[PDB]
Amino acid sequence: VMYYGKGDVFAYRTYLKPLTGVRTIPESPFSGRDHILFGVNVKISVGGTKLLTSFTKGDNSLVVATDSMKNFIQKHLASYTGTTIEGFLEYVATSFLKKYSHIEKISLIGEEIPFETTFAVKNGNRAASELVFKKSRNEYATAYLNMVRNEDNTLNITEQQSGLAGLQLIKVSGNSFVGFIRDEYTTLPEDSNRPLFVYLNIKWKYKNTEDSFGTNPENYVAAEQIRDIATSVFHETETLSIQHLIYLIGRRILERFPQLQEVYFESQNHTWDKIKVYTEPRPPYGFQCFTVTQ
Amino acid sequence: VMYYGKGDVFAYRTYLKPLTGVRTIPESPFSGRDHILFGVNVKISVGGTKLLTSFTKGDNSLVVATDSMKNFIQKHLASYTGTTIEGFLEYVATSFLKKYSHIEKISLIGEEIPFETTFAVKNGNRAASELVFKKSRNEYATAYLNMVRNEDNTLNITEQQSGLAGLQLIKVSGNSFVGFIRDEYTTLPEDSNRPLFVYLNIKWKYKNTEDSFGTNPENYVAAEQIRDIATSVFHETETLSIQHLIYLIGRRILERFPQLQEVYFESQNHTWDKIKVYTEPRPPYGFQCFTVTQ
Amino acid sequence: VMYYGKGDVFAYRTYLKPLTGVRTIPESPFSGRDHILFGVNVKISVGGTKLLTSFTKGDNSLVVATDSMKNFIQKHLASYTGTTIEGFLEYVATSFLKKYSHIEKISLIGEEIPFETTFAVKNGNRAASELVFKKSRNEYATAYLNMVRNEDNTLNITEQQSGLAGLQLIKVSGNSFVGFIRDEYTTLPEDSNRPLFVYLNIKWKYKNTEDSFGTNPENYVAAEQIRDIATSVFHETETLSIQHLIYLIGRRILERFPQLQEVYFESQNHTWDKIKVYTEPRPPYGFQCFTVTQ
Amino acid sequence: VMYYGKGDVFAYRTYLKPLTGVRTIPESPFSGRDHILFGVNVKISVGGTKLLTSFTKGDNSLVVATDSMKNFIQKHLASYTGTTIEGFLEYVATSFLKKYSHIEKISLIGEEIPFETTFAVKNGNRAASELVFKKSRNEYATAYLNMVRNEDNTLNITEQQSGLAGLQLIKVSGNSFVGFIRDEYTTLPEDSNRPLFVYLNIKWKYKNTEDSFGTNPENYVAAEQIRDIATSVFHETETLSIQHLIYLIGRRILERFPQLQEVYFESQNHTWDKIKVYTEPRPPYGFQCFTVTQ
Ligand SMILES: O=c1[nH]c(=O)c2nn[nH]c2[nH]1
Ligand SMILES: O=c1[nH]c(=O)c2nn[nH]c2[nH]1
Ligand SMILES: O=c1[nH]c(=O)c2nn[nH]c2[nH]1
Ligand SMILES: O=c1[nH]c(=O)c2nn[nH]c2[nH]1
Ligand SMILES: [Cl-]
Ligand SMILES: [Cl-]
Ligand SMILES: [Cl-]
Ligand SMILES: [Cl-]
Repeated sequence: VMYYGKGDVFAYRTYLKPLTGVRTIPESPFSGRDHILFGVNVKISVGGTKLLTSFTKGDNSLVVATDSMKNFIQKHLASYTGTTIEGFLEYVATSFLKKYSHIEKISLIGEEIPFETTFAVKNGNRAASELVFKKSRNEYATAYLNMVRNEDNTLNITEQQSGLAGLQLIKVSGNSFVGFIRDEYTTLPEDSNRPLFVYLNIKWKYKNTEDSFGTNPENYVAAEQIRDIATSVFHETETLSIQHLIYLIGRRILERFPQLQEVYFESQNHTWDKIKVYTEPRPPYGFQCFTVTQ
Repeated sequence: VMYYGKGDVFAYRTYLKPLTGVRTIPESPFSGRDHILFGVNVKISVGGTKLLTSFTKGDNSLVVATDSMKNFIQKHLASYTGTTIEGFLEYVATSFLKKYSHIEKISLIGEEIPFETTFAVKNGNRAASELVFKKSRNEYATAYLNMVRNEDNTLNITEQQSGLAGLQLIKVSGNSFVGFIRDEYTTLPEDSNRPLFVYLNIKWKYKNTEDSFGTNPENYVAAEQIRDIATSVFHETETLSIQHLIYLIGRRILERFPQLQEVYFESQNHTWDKIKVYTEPRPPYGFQCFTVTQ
Repeated sequence: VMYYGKGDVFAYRTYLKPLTGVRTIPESPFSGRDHILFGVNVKISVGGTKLLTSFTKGDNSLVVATDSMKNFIQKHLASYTGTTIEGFLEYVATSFLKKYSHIEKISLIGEEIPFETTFAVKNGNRAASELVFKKSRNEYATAYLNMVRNEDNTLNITEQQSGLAGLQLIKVSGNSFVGFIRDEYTTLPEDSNRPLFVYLNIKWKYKNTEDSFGTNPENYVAAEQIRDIATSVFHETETLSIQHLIYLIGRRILERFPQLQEVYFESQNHTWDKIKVYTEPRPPYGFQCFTVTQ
Repeated sequence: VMYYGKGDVFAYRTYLKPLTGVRTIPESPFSGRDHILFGVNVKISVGGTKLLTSFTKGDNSLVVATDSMKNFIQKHLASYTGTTIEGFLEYVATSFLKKYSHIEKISLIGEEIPFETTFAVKNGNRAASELVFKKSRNEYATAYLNMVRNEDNTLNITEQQSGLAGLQLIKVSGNSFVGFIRDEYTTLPEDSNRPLFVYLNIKWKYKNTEDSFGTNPENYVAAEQIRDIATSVFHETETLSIQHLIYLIGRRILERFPQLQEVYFESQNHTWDKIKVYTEPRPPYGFQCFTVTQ
């Protein structure tokens, strides 16, 4: 391995081009993003065989300073004319490889920094503020992009993934976990009605990478919509396990978005202990990792 | 000082008596709490001169185990018939001092563990779920109560305070900070239009402690309403400083809620640096502490 | 309440004047600090009736910018000729009140950012490096100072306190907790031999505040010595409770340091659950608070 | 992907068999581990085609409860007769695959929970305590193991890696970063003498995975020794970049330990800003990733 880069490149932009013209689904009222306030946390990694001597000899001649990568990202958020974090990453990646010919590969991660609307009274009525926003520490959208320079100096995207991270959902009833193996290592009682509490990280990949950019917004899959599918399916389902639940969420996602190739889940179990009153469990947490494919 | 107790006593209760019959204000649509899911994090501290030898001699005869305090709190959440965290603390405090005659003082802190509603499609339409909730890591209500046993075994509340913690608000324009002292220690440029980003912790005290319990809900002051006042005032105000803003929020709170005696602010400045694009500042943060009284 | 200021003012200084000539005690090898690297996290709070209109009118005329306070602290670390965090706080406080006549009160907290020595080899001989240090996230020294301007314009230290924070000690055997109250709320079994795990925060006050500055190092009480006293007493004692333990630690501190007036403890219980193998408990933690006086 | 398991399985064992007979090197005083206290944080992931219906049909028949996996790990720590985290992972993995024939693959991560020795005095003499230990939140050893069941029912380790995580080192002088690319995105000044502050995560792989277990202790590579090599090389080197430094650390490690096949570095740059006094930078951090092979 041989890479270097910059992490935690925060950048906040006001009045990005709004996202509109999206295609709706029954589970979600989502109809676009105002983009009055747009924040992203970017990580950039770069590689290339010409970087070897920066390690083996301490030769910095071909080293783009990581501070300069930070400047690069922040400047490009100012000039970005698109509507999605996915499109922003492509803009940065393409621009970076065009600028720095000795770099052979670039990886980017972008995490939304979410803000929520607030309300204010003005001119006699209470309404959504166009000025004041609440920083949210709950779920957030993510995007990943990897781009390579080929021998002929053409650029190719080699991997793209979008996601939703930090979703924490508890369903107070209508969940069971029974029928599991009962042997000499088992002390967990069967439970026909538990308040299942899951952490969900959901990632999806498009059949066609272009659909991720938002340039034809009707083909874009919004994290907001994925969130609403997850909550609806959780509500609808008499769950038999977390495994059972996330398969069903995945199937619904792929049904609602035929342009997707696959969905990947990372879930954690944080269900409370019963002492109706419950309390926090000991630290160990179950987890599940599962891919659903078209 | 001589106290001991238990912290991080999480307790989650389903179907607490709903809070309704509240008195509305223009800034807030708040009309009550469903209490399908009610979570609280309690810290309990107890004192009394009869605890001395548990320190000086290692004599545990009069020691209520802190583990037993945790059991006490969780059991009382199960039996609580009221509608507010403030009332829960009074219930716990009175009960504890009645049980344990050698304890002279008890302090309680209760922090709301907030959950947000989610949507689900059932029977043809999308509607708020009565089963699935989203755990929120954003702002949360707080309550504080101290109670003492007098010589005649009567119990008195000696301090009560309610609050709202973890409110993080950014206003993208309509904020200035100019005219401050410019001397040999000053490098901060004057700024006629900054995206002021404040953390707010707001605490209020009632003229009549009975009003905090929710037994006559029309006299209760809800953290939700306080939150909505803060966002409204922030929006309305061409801020001149954080100091200026929190005084105005305080004045409005006291105007809307004549039954309050005072409001106390702890604010922090987390305003982004301009590189329109902004980024995270260095770690040092400004803060302000201010009390507004009727 | 009416204060404002700056928190998380990190400042790192190289080659501070070394602390030397400290009176040693049996429990500790500590004799001083080389101060090749000296890190502090400072919080400054200031008050004064002349600050009122900065809140009530948005008048910034007598506002020292919190950014400027940060500059003030960092510039004074560069000029500081003393040898302790306690002395540094006094230097900053006195200087600030001398500079800004409209300020009546200043409160300072200083937390050590600790660094540990590392090994390097020269001529086949391994010894402590004078260049490379390890940043520690374990225990750290603290200092507190409050200074006020009197009506006759004299300056007075109204409160001073030193401390040790973040000490986490586990004793694998030789600890009991038995004989506590057993009633309807008690589920905790008696334990004649538990691996007591305590978090300790220890704070001391001097009879004479001048002794805290270290200008006469024979009278200075180092956090390192307090640490070594705590571990020695823990080792020596068949503990009967945390309450029992911290009283004995306090007595030993006051015996070793007659120049101290009091020692104040804040302890927490994080003892593992037994399944010899143990595991982490549920989140609730016991705590104790106790002052021992000379 | 199709896996599930348990994370944050903390387990603390007293009086594990001591690690003895480790070959000492000039950079380090390390000669073994007393293992009076032995703490590990384990993550277990398992897979197999037969787990499919637990996802697709909600069939729990072949589900080992994640709670049971926790029980399995903790019971095996109790019976483990070896001397290393690496060996413990092998013990758990082999045991688990022997028990559960429907499981085709198991991945294990083990992270040391480190404790440090403390001092105690008896009859006027200070020595290391055999009873009281200090929990450390600084650097810690890691181990990774992946094991699979083949078609002929033999078991095979497919991946093994050891490591040192959480090392934070600052060298106060003797570091430069100059000669990097200066173009339209470069604002970083060259620095001929910076107080380079690096976070290091170092991982190594053995030529023979058997050497990782410690059964032949002369071939075991201790994380403590890797730490002391890293600090020695940092001290000795006039660093030209972090890239330059980690290459040299890697080369020294492979020189000292011919039984190793590779060393992999993940570093981060956290160097302070100069205001001699320095302060914390803005959040963005540089990072470097490099593999040195034998
Ligand atoms: O949904 C669940 N899946 C599991 O694998 C499991 N194991 N314990 N509890 C569990 N719950
Ligand atoms: O609102 C503000 N108040 C202050 O006191 C201050 N100081 N620097 N910036 C500031 N902003
Ligand atoms: O040392 C202890 N003190 C206490 O007060 C306590 N309560 N539960 N366990 C305890 N241990
Ligand atoms: O050691 C460094 N490597 C880098 O790549 C770099 N970029 N900015 N500063 C840096 N320092
Ligand atoms: Cl689970
Ligand atoms: Cl400020
Ligand atoms: Cl306790
Ligand atoms: Cl860097």
